[PDB]
Amino acid sequence: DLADRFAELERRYDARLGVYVPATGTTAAIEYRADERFAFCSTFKAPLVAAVLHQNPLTHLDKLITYTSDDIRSISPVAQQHVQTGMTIGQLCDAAIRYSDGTAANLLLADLGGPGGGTAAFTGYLRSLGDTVSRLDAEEPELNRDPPGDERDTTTPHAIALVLQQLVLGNALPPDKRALLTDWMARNTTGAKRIRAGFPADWKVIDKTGTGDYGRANDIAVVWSPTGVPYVVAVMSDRAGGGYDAEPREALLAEAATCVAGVLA
Ligand SMILES: CO/N=C(\C(=O)N[C@@H]1C(=O)N2C(C(=O)O)=C(CSc3nc(=O)c(=O)[nH]n3C)CS[C@H]12)c1csc(N)n1
Repeated sequence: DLADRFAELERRYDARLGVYVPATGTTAAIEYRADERFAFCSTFKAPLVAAVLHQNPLTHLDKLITYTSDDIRSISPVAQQHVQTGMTIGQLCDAAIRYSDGTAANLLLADLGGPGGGTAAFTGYLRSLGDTVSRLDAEEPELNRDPPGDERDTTTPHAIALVLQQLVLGNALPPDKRALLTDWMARNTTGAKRIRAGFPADWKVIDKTGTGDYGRANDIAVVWSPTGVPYVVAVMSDRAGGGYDAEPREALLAEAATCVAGVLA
């Protein structure tokens, strides 16, 4: 049925596809390799912002953090323009979500403190939401480079979709803080050609992307039908058959999204 098209898309692009849509009151759950482990990549930056907000009052957003050029390890379109001025935590939240800024994600992890530069505290945050499967061990850019089969810095479409459901649709955050997280994801600038490109234009899409080596390309989203019904969609992919230098395929994540839309309609 639907698993034959996902398995078909896997064949067309030479990839491994993981899909999960948590069931609503009227629609059942969509699952394709939903419980297989995939690599977080940049998708952790969205629930990471929720950890910082959950721990501190809104006044913490105005605290300024200064850094040096030696701290810039990865793609950081915004952090590279502020080495002399510094950035406040709120701006680091903005950069980490809407621009996938890697340095801003590393600084926010250090704000969580603790061993591993904050990775153990971040894993602790996911456990508080009920996720006992996911784990973050390294920072940018090392967390995108773990070999296949290595369970470090991994999650599942099942686990990540339910985490995002609580932050956007649930009560994981108070309403004022919940408003800040959704707005940033709503004005994200990196996902134009993935889940957004698969749904019709009159469906609202907010998302956070992820990309790494071994052809890894992820997108996590909450979408709204024209009538206003919300759905959470997790799509993850890798192409380990082509090794470290595998080229990611954004078209695979658009096709899979369209398949999901034809079922939810
Ligand atoms: C939703 O994204 N769509 C985009 C897009 O990527 N736009 C960006 C976005 O959100 N932008 C923002 C900002 O962060 O506010 C800005 C702010 S840029 C900026 N403001 C400052 O105050 C400053 O000191 N320095 N800089 C550089 C404008 S473009 C961009 C787009 C590009 S072409 C097109 N048709 N759409």
